[PDB]
Parts: sequence; C-alpha cells; structure tokens
Amino acid sequence: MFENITAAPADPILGLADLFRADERPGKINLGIGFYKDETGKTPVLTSVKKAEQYLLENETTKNYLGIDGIPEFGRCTQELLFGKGSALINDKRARTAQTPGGTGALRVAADFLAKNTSVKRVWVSNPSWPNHKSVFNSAGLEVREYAYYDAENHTLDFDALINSLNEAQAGDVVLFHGCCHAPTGIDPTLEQWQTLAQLSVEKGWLPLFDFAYQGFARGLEEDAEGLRAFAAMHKELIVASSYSKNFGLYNERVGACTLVAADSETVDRAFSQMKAAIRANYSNPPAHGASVVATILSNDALRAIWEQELTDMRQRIQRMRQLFVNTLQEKGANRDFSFIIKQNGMFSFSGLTKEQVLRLREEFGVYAVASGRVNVAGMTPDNMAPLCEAIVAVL
Amino acid sequence: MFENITAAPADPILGLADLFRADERPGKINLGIGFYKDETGKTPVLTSVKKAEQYLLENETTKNYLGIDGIPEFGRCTQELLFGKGSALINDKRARTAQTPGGTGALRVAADFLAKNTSVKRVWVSNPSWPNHKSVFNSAGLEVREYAYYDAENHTLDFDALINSLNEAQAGDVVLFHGCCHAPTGIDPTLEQWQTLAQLSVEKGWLPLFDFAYQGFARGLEEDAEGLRAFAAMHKELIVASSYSKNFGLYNERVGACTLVAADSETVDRAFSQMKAAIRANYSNPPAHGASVVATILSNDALRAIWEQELTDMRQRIQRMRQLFVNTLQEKGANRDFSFIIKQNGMFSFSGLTKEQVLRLREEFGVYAVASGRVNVAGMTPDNMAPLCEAIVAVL
Ligand SMILES: *Cc1c(COP(=O)(O)O)cnc(C)c1O
Ligand SMILES: *Cc1c(COP(=O)(O)O)cnc(C)c1O
Repeated sequence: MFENITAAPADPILGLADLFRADERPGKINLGIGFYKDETGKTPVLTSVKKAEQYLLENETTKNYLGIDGIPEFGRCTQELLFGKGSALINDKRARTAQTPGGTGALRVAADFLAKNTSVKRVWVSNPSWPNHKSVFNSAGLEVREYAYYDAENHTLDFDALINSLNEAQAGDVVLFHGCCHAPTGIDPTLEQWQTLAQLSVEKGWLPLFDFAYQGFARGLEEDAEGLRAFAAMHKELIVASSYSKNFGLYNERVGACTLVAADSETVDRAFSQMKAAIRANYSNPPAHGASVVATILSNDALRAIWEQELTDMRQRIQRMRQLFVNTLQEKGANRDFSFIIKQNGMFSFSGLTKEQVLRLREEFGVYAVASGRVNVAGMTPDNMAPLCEAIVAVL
Repeated sequence: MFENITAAPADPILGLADLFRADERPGKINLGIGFYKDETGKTPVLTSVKKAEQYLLENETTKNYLGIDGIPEFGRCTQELLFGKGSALINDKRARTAQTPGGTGALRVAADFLAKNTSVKRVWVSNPSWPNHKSVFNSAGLEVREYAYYDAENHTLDFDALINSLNEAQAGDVVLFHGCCHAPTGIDPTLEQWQTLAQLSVEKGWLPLFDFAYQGFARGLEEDAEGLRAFAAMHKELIVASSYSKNFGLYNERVGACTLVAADSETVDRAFSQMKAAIRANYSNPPAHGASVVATILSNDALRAIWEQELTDMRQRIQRMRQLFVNTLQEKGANRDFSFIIKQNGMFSFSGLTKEQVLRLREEFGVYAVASGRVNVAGMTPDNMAPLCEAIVAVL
C-alpha cells in the first residue's frame, strides 16, 4: 500500500537548521530562522502570558470541549483588534469569528469552506509570498495564481505591475493580502495605495482574504490594521485569517482566528454554519490553552498594558537592528546601498545577495541565510553585528 | 458570494443541549452528553494533569514551534501504550507517530494522506458508528461504506452479518475498527474474533485503520490494546488514530496521535514524510500544551501511577452505574430484560427505547436521551438512579 510512496521534498529551511547545528565553527550566525529572538538570541515566553497561565492553572475547573468556534471572549477581542473598538461591522453584527489552530489553520478552514460552499476556483497570491500558502489552497482543491509585487531593482512595491497583473483576475476570484509586514519583503502598501486597492477590488468583484500575522510589528496595533479597515469599509464580504503566534510569542500553542464578514448578520450566520461544518470535519474543535491565555490578557487592563509594552519592545528591537545593520555595513565600507532596509517592516527582508554569495557566506563565514537572500533581522544582535557585516562586505 | 449559502444541518446533540438548558423542571437528567462526569455530575481536570501543568508553568522557557510531528517523547509514549513496551514494531522501527489536534484531527490527516498518496477510494465504517466519521473521510474525497455490526434483537455483535458484508470490500479498501468501547454500542469483538478478523483482513488485503479513543475504559490499558496488537502482529501496514481526550480528561486541549506502521523503517519514513506534508498543508504543527501534559505524566513514575489510578476510578464508576441501572430497573418492576447493559463497555449503549419513548421521556419526565435510544452511563449517579428508572418504567 505504502511500498511505492515517493518521499516528500526536503524543506529547505529545515535543511538549513541541520547544517547550522552540525557547524563546528563558534562565530556562526543564523538569519534563516522564521521567528523572533531577543538580544540574547532567545525566544522567551512573554511575562504577560506567564501571568495569564498562572491565572488559568488556578482557575480552570474542567477541560471540557469548547464550541466549534472556540472561546466567545477570544472572538470578540480579535474582532476589536481587527476592526476597531466601535466598528460598524461589530455593531451591525456582520462578522463571526472561529478560533483555529494557528494562522495556518485559519487559512485551511477558509480554503475548505470556500472550495465546498462557493464558486471560487482560484486564489491570487503575491510573488513572492509565504511558501506554505500554495499547499494549503491546493490541498483544498483551489488553483493558485500570482500577482507581481516586488521590484528587485529598486527594492520596493511595484504597484504598477501589481495592479496590471491583478486585472487578469476574474470576478469571484479570491485575492490574498498581507495585512502588514509583508513576508518576505517587509514592503507594505501605503494607506493611499490600500484605498485604491479596495476601490479597485470592489469594481472587479474580488473576494479579499487577509493574512494577518504581524499586527503590532510595523507601527502599532491600530496603525497596522488601517489597510484592512480601508477594505472593510467598502466591502460587504471578506475573510481574515489571524495569528497570535508572533505577537504573543505563542507559536506552539496554535492560536489564530478565521473571521468571516458578510453583508448582514442573517447571511454571515448562514455562511458561518458551513464554516463550522468544515471545522467539524477537520479537528472538531480548537485547543483552549493558547487562546484562553490571549483572551485573559486582552480582557484585563493590567495584563494587556504589560503585553502591549512587551510587543512595542519587540517592534523597537527589530527597528533598532535594521538601522544598526544598515550603518554597520556603511562603516565596514560597503560602497553599495542598503538603505532600503530601514524602509521595510517586520523581521524579514531580501538582502539583495545572490545564491552564490549566500552560499560562500555560509561555508566560508558560518553566516546562514536563505538562498533567496532573505534574512531575519531578529537574528541580529548588537554583538554579532560587526562580524556579520564584515562577512557581508567580504562577499560583495 | 455568500448570499446564497444554505445553512448547515442543525447538530441534534447540540439541539438537545439547548432544550435541556431551557427546561424549567428541577429533576431533569441529561444522558445525551458525550463525555465523562463523576458522581457530582462534573467533569473535573484530573489531579495528575493539574500537577503536570504546574510543572510546565515552572519549567517552560519558550513557546517556539514544535516539529511537524510534535513532541518526540509523546510519540514514544503513545507507541508503547499502543503496542506494548517491547513490541517488535518499536524495535524494528516500523512505526512513526505524529501528534495531532485530537483524535478527530488524526483521522483527518490519515484521510488526506490516504487520499493524496495512495490508491484508496473507500473507507468501511461500522453501522452504527461515531457520526462525524463520514464527514472527515468525505471531505478528504473518500467514499464511505458501512458494514453490519449491531444485532438490535439480541443486543450484540452480529459477527456473521459483519463478516458477510465485509466481503464486498475489495483489496486496497480501508476498514475502520474501534479499538475498544465501540461507540455507540459498547459491544467489542472478543479476542478470538479479533484474531479471525486480522487473519481474514490479511487474506483480502484490507488496510486497517483503528480509531482508539477509549483505551483504559473497558478492562485496562493493556487488555484494551489486545485487538490492535492481534492485527499488528499479522499486518505489515496499518494506521491508528488515538485520542487522549477521554482517558486524560483533556477534551479541549486537542491531544491525539496518528501512528503509521509500514513493513520496514525505510518505507515508514518515506510514507511518513508525506503524512507530514499533509499536516503542513493543514495546521502546520500541533498544540504543545495538552500533549506536553500527557508526555510528562506518562514518563514520570509517580505521576503515571496517580493517573492510572484516576482512570481505573472512572472505569469502575462506569462499571458501577451499568450494574446499578440494570437492577434499579429490575426493582421498579421492569418485566423486560436490560441485562445486556452489563455486558457492554464504555460510557455508551443503546437503551432499546423507541424514538417516541425517548420523546415522551423528555417532555413528560425531563430525562433527555438521543433519539436512537443512546444513553451515556456517566450521566447517571446513584442519586438520580431511582427517578430515572421510574421514568423508564413509566414509558415501557
Ligand atoms: C506566521 C504566518 C502564518 C501562520 O502562522 P501560525 O504560525 O500558523 O499562526 C501565516 N501567514 C504568514 C504571512 C505568517 O507569517
Ligand atoms: C472521542 C472520539 C473521537 C475523537 O475525539 P477527539 O475528541 O477529537 O480526540 C474519535 N472517535 C471516537 C469513537 C471517539 O469516541
């Protein structure tokens, strides 16, 4: 039965992880990680979550199943974070939120719901984009298409190419957008661009699907939601897959949400019932722990204040490293421009290095990066900054 | 887009839950729950898990992503629980285990892996069976077929009808088996029957898929694995979806495993890589909490001893209620036989009541049961036993 099953393709980032471990060299740096690290090169569990976990340990009386859509407070809290405390979408009750196993799980339930309950056949993804996108949509039976986004030459958002390729999308096609901190470029549309993208979206009849995994990492919680809120003000329907893996440092507890927005409550309720049928046929109901921690933090003034402070700390550290990187390279004698690094958001960016450069950088200096030249800024610390930049300068 | 989406069918057990809440009557009993309850009608978090959770709270240093297959110790521990501490399957390394979001999630990843990596098209399910089975398999694109199992007249396993209908299954067809405490009948094959079922299974070329959600609820941890171990000794390949929701009282933390067994390590590794690709396209990686709690209990002699004692306590309570039920009915004057209740395992059984009987039992006595006459024995307490049986006798 399984005797002729061909092996699945080796995951390139996992392959890197191994090579890094097996590296005897002491001064090795790893910039192809995919998560946050502080100045110590550690990914601690936030103090606000430790507090919330002590609270749960002392107050939980049962581990009985949650409803299909999860914890009610968690849903309410994510909707406000997404649309604003007094949004009409919330007052008119046009949105329903289902707690899912992480942001990836939210995308998959959207995919299954979309594929079995609507007429969608294609999903438009940016080029480049977070790698796992295709497989999620493709396993649900949807076809994936790509629209232009990155300008390799000038290192920016090729708005023209974006809009041009996106016009080949037909009405009823789903268009996926990164809410903020676009992965892997760190380049986000400006507000005016989001506004024209929403208006255009309405004319052509796209079904927007927002992947929101870094709210709080670009400018702030509310600032980062601006784009989505520009779309939500104009659209009668949309879907948003959110993740709390990075902003709450809860990676392994799988906490995210899938929010559906329809023209009215009657329609959102009917559509939501099918989204619940999709969940039931998958994992039945969601993991309480991680989501329970998020709901108690967000609903407690004291705990939320601490959390918000921890998040800005992370944001600022990343903002600090991008700046340090740029001018440390500018000190070692770069005779090349890397100033674009300061204009990008989140922990990712394309360094502009070639595969051969990243390869010798690894074998000759122990600096590990992804073949595409993608580097994670959270892998840089004010201590490894000098040896890093010297290696960069040596291969330029 | 969603404007013409038809609502999903109302879940009958959820509908019951509501009617029960809205019942003004004081002496109401609920036998259509689906989970365990102690003498107080409560579903507490076990003492061993509370201890393990205190341990984690004080020892966790990061919430970073687990590997696709989850915690390594958790996998090792479930394999021993399943196949025995020194099984050849473990020594020869023919099995790989992936931690999944609950037992339902294990079935879904098996479904997706099966549908996209093999030639399976049909899955044979017992009649009756746990309701959600069909949707899991059907959403993965597999067709579901049913084999006979229950003998309504004599209230037992219709082995003849079972084997007879199962011969229409072709080679390469998956046959689903409940490891123990068959839901919803509580009727399990005897060892000799499991042995003939395994031998037969080998001749016809079925791919056995075991759904193991109640290990420890029939006779004991090892006793309950006998059937699976009879099959594993003869088969070169099989799949087992396990759940820790009921035996660890961890319902909402979604903890289960999907174990793949192949002829050798080389083949199980190659097949397992595709199972991991399937997980990646779904929820990416599993929820650490619930599974972390299970792994620390199972690997600690002290904590495991307490847990094993808590599990037998649950088993015994259920065994006590079945006995009490039978002779309390036999005291109120039943002039009918319910002795079969004592011969069934787990918390479920068909009472033998008709839909009209269960209906008037509800509206006239406040005793809520499923339309099929299925009752949950854990909903009975030595305190509600008399009023329960009086209602039963009144509608007979
Ligand atoms: C992290 C991430 C996700 C999914 O994350 P989970 O870890 O599954 O919550 C989805 N999309 C993007 C762009 C991400 O960065
Ligand atoms: C409880 C159960 C499952 C799945 O349970 P989870 O709650 O998802 O772990 C699967 N099959 C049967 C027969 C069950 O009783």
